[PDB]
Amino acid sequence: EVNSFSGYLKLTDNVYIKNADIVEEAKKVKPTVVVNAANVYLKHGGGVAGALNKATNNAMQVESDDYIATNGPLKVGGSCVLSGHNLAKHCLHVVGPNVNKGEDIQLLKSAYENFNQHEVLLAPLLSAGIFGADPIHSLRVCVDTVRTNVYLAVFDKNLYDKLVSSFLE
Ligand SMILES: CC(C)[C@H](Nc1ncnc2[nH]c(Br)cc12)c1ccc2c(c1)S(=O)(=O)CCC2
Repeated sequence: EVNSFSGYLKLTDNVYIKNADIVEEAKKVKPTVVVNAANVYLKHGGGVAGALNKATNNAMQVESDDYIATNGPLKVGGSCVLSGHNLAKHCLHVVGPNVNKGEDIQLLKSAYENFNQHEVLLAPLLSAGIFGADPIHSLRVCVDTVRTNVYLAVFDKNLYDKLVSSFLE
């Protein structure tokens, strides 16, 4: 069955969250769209992007290199739609700002706005981890910005608990 999400906590009518690895979720759920936390040259060298590319046995990286050759790099806050390979029908590669590299946190609203072109998505928490944004702020921007149905997979129980406690204040 498509979009078989299980064990999520509903935060708002359109935002759900789970303590889970996005790779394992994409295999279990078979979503229409999985979001990748990409960079502008689609080089999936580590973290969430590296994990999703490894799960496709590098097919995502080869396809990404061909897209960049023809179209050039993405902009920070932008996105592109490529194949989902074995993980989803489509992968939406979204570039959140990397605050640790000097990029503007205000671009996180533009990043989440890309999700609104898809009815349902499995996604990570944009610009969190080594991109350096405050993860509680990223969840607030997601809730305020995304209007379609988004299922967030956050692979850390400590962070999951802090995010749910923050939302429910
Ligand atoms: C905050 C962590 C827990 C989260 N990690 C994850 N969240 C969900 N599925 C996951 N599978 C694996 Br394998 C790790 C992973 C997270 C979310 C967003 C970003 C990162 C990491 S990053 O450091 O890769 C840079 C890009 C943005």
